[PDB]
Amino acid sequence: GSHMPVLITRPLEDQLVMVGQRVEFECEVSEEGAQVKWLKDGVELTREETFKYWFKKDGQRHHLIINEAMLEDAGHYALCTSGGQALAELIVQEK
Repeated sequence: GSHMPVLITRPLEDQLVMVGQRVEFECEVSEEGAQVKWLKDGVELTREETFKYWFKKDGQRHHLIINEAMLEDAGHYALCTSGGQALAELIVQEK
């Protein structure tokens, strides 16, 4: 069909954060109904949230909220879509 790639409206947070603070990450697609895969530090995450970090869906928008930035979370974050792919590297420095 038409070679129109699904655009990523929100890139992943490029700024450096510190351990202990609550960081909200926003990455959504330009078209609603589309789902994505979360890739963290080379590890493919499982399809489920927890009290450490959770993601919400709303049509097109997807929000990943981490309650406390930790060394665990200091890994790279990539959002895999069939169209485009948003890749960003987060650095969580210690306190």
